[PDB]
Amino acid sequence: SAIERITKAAHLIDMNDIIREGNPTLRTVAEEVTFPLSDQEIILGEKMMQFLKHSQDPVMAEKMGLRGGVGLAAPQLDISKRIIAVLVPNITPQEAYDLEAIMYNPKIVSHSVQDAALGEGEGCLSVDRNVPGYVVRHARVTVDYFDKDGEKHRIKLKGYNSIVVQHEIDHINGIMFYDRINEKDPFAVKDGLLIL
Ligand SMILES: O=CN(O)C[C@@H](CC1CCCC1)C(=O)N1NCCC[C@H]1C(=O)Nc1ccccn1
Ligand code: NI
Repeated sequence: SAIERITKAAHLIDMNDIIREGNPTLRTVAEEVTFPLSDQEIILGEKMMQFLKHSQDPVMAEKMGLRGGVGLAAPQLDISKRIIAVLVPNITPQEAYDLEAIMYNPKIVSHSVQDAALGEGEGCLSVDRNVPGYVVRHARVTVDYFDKDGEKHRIKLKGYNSIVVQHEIDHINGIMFYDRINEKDPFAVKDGLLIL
């Protein structure tokens, strides 16, 4: 299985572990994890974060053939579990990362009326092509999740962090970024939509 393969001590996640469009796992609703977590579920989250860090190191990324990424969801590894990792760099920054988290069973429990979209659109490590347009999301979200120790966290996100976490939560619900582009005018700006 993918989880057995990926959670070996020696394994480094790379693009050959990341499934692409067409694989039905990307369109399936992922299963909640139960607590306590298995060792494999803990290691998996750690391996996903290690992938993100490798992908943001230009030297390592070049050596491993990685596309640089800011989030990853377990279904993208063919693992239908509600586990995500997010690593959003800060834009000379005092700290490297705006947000660094491995989240188990993440859930949006509140959201703003205002919407938001990245001005440059979105891409996805599972999508080997460009789809232009504003990916319409909630501007701000309150997210509950559990950490690898089983502790519950409630966080509030805005800006880029909010977008990234919603992209990954979509993956665990079988949703892809282009599902949220307006089919009639990909660059429409509706009332209450904040373009970032
Ligand atoms: O499910 C998760 N994914 O599909 C990986 C995606 C997640 C983000 C896309 C937009 C919102 C969340 C991802 O990270 N990207 N999209 C594919 C290739 C580019 C890459 C990216 O934005 N890279 C980046 C940006 C700034 C700094 C460093 N790297
Ligand atoms: Ni994606």
